[PDB]
Amino acid sequence: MMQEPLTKERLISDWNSNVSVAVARTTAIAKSSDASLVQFLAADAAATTKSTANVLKQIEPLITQPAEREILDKIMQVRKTYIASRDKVSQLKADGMAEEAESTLINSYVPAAQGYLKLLGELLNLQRASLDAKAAEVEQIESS
Amino acid sequence: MMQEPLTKERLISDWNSNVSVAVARTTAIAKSSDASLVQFLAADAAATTKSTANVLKQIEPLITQPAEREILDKIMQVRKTYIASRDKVSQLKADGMAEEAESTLINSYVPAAQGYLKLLGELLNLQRASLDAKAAEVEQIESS
Amino acid sequence: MMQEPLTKERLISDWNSNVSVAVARTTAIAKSSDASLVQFLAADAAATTKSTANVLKQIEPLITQPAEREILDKIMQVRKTYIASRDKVSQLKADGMAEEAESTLINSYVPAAQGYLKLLGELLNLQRASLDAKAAEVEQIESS
Repeated sequence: MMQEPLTKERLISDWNSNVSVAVARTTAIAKSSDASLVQFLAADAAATTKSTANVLKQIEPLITQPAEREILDKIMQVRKTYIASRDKVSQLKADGMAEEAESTLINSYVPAAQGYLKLLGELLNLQRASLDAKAAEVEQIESS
Repeated sequence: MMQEPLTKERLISDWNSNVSVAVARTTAIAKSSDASLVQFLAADAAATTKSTANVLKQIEPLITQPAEREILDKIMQVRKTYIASRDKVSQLKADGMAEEAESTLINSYVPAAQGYLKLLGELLNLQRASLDAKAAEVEQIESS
Repeated sequence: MMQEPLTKERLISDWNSNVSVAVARTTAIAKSSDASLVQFLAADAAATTKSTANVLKQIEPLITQPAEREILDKIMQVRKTYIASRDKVSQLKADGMAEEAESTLINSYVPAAQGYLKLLGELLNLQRASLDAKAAEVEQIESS
């Protein structure tokens, strides 16, 4: 049928929403004074990264047109920065350096995540225009 | 094969279980004294609502018989009440009014969630009877 | 195609990662001094157990060769021990006996979970060797 544009929109939408939960999770890792919860949240981030990477493996072959591939390569670049700083706040907090963890959260993590979110937004909007275009086509074929 | 009654039972069962986690999550949002965790939990509820709404989009077209459609429309009505009060405790807590957040949790949220859970239970039990009926049929066809 | 060895590796990998998040979750249940969060975490474990059991239902029929079935029966045995002690720390903590909850965490839970993780590791590595073997075969057929 026409389930690939649908799947792309669904996956990218979930990706956009998960990043926004992760931003608050990272904030709790930096600011929370409950050590065993910080450990649990860091473990959960360690698993979410795997589920995300699997997702990226899934959508990679589905994004072929120029603008979407430009945005996706841009997200792949910024995501390394994002992970690097997120893991730095996590490692800093686990090592008893909370003031520097919070500092890295404000000076590096939030800007990198903000760029990440902007690129996910642009990707989502582009994919919506693409989805409506594909729909108008599939209807122009099922009709005639 | 006969995977639609199976999928309906699986999805409704997960829905019933997720609501029960959400009830404890909302309780933590009202009662916890860890602000950054409250922020993380509220963000997580914001994403779970999306995943749930997608689910409802999925099962909607699968529920066609009378009793199940009556129960499902009843759940759709009570779910607005549920979300409204859950978001109210969340907004009250984020705005520094914790006593009123806890009060809304006891006076509005728990009753609305209780109704929600009862309707999910009735839906699940009905779907189990339906699943065994469909199974007896599919076996009556694969046999003969 | 050849998506069953792929699915087995994906599911077992996720299983291995989820157990590692659960170990930190159980630790937070024993050590955290935030009662409403402990309640939320226990509810979340109650749902994760269901999602896991569904998974085991899924892979059961997919594991047929001798070594993998030996490892899987071993995991099924150790998982009862694991759940029993995890639920014991959870029930002990909910009942106001935190010192004994932490004690059960060190003396029973961590050893049982460690055995669990070792068996998941052996299963994963075996499934990777199996996946590459199946790949070499499928290529030996698509070629010729």
